[PDB]
Amino acid sequence: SLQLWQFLVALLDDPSNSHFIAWTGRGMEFKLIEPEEVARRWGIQKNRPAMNYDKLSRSLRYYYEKGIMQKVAGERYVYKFVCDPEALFSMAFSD
DNA sequence: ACCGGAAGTG
DNA sequence: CACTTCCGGT
Repeated sequence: SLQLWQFLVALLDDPSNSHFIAWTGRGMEFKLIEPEEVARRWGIQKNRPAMNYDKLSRSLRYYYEKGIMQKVAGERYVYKFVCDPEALFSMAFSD
């Protein structure tokens, strides 16, 4: 019963996943080094074996409207977590 | 690579 | 709600 942003926060945390997903170090900026593996892993997690990066990125793109995160434009596969009071309350509650 | 729209699924 | 699917479009 995991949300995508929560699933990524978990993978991102340990450096055992440094080869496919990691923090840029420029704040909450994070890049999906190997997007199809991040996609593969999200798929096994939700038992959606059809998961690829085009589907996973739509769900990340839905996070733009939620205020939780936004694209780090100009840097391929790099996204960032929005650090504002609206996003803190969006992440400290679910339906 | 990256962006929605729109329908559909738990 | 929170995605998933699956396009069309730039």
